[PDB]
Amino acid sequence: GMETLELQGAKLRYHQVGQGPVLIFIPGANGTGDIFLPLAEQLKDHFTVVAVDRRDYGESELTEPLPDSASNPDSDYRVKRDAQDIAELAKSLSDEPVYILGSSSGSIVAMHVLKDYPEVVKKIAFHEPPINTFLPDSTYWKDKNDDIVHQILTEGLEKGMKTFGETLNIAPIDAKMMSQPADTEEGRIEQYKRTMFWLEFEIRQYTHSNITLDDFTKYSDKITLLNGTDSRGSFPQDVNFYINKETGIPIVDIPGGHLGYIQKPEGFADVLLNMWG
Amino acid sequence: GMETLELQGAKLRYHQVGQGPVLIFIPGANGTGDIFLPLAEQLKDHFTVVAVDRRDYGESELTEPLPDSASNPDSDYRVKRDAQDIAELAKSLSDEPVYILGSSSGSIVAMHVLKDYPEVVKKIAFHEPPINTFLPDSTYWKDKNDDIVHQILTEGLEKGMKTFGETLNIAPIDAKMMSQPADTEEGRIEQYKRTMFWLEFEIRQYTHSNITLDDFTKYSDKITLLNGTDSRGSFPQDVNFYINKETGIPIVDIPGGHLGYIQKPEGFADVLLNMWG
Ligand SMILES: [Mg+2]
Ligand SMILES: [Mg+2]
Ligand SMILES: [Mg+2]
Ligand SMILES: [Mg+2]
Ligand SMILES: [Mg+2]
Ligand SMILES: [Mg+2]
Repeated sequence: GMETLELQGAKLRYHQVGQGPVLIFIPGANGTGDIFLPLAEQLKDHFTVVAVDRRDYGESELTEPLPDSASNPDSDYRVKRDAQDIAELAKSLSDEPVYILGSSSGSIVAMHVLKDYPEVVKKIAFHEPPINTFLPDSTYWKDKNDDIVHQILTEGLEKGMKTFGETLNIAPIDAKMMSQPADTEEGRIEQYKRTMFWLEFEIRQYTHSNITLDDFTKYSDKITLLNGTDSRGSFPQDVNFYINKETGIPIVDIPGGHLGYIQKPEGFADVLLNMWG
Repeated sequence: GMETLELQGAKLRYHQVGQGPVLIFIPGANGTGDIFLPLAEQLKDHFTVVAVDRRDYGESELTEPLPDSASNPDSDYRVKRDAQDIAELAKSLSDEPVYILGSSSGSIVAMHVLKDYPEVVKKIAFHEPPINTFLPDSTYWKDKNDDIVHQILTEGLEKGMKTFGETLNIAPIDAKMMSQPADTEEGRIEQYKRTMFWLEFEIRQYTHSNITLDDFTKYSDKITLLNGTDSRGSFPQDVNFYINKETGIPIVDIPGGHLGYIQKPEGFADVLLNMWG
């Protein structure tokens, strides 16, 4: 139902109503053009209104993953790519310069359209821009932005991962290993990504997944439960004790803690070789 | 040097060392099989050890996006797909059923391998599983996991944004609107994901991007700055006041606040028509 312009790295989706000169609306934080549609109706008798879903939002779709560096707070990839999207969009819709309005971060995209593709711009409006780079007090506002993101993404994550470990009674040596930062900045950003992904897409879905005790009894001859010798008292050992209680499936104790296969790989292997090998 | 198995929706990468019967190791929250390589070193004379990067982690890569519903906490797409990955890997490497060990969430994957693809399992070991579904106190453990994830992915965001709105003196009209929850659970999930994306990938990058007052003055004839009439005292209006003081570029007042285009679309359109119609 939405129009599409295929660009390098994305299919850009946009609403288009009206007749007349082109007027491109660039959204802020919500990312999507639908917030402009009530406005577009008031205007459709005077402009061909184009309301964009920026490529990372809404119905637009990336055709390749974001570059890993986009996570850096001084990355310029996305803002420049958004501006180039609007310029390519204007060129595809019009042989003349067009009207552009951006709001909030969308007004920042519009600033970059004017800077890098002024030939597509007839008139432009910046609705309540939050850019701080050229301000006398730029550093104050930049630091506030940096600190709020740090608070939410990193502080919120470290405090909740500590809460997980205490909720499950994880042994210190396990807690430490599992929350240990990566020795490189690229490793640390990956480690953040991978943890957020686990929190959002794995922990809840897997720990309440569809497994019953009957699934264990049907194949009890195949199964060994393993409890670490250095992780006693933790919730995962209680899960195994329950399985054992209800099914008779054996528990074999194995060196190390929750991470004993890396903590004590010699001792872990010996148990497995005796079990199976 | 990693091996590859091309499956539906992903290229599954794994380490393969040793010789004899296949023994697949399924990692937990770290997602990657390198954590088993010291253990593999100790096992490689008795087993062909296979240590998997689950498809969402490490050197594995998706070739199709995840389903939108994977974010839902009762989704079971990912655990079932992980389990299917292990099963196809076993059939690719061995004509005999194989040995399997998983730890932590990897042990839950192993559980679904036994449930759905028992034919590929010779023997299987569940090292310290944190699954709670079949426990007599499942509700306690399930609701604790749900609370902690919610805290991080949504509430730490909600609290940080309120302090951020006070720092920028965002008008109550706009704060209420920007933080109004969606009328659907899945709609609220998408809201939070969108805001978390903006937080990580947009606010810092865009607000400290490379725009100077010189970029404006080159084209002062094209530009209108817009301030809402219901968002007085907010930081984005201070940015427009600075640009106007330094360059003379006009500010035009327009109905509504920071989201004035959806708050008062008729009055917003009236001003834009005065400007460009
Ligand atoms: Mg190309
Ligand atoms: Mg909530
Ligand atoms: Mg920069
Ligand atoms: Mg002020
Ligand atoms: Mg008029
Ligand atoms: Mg005019």
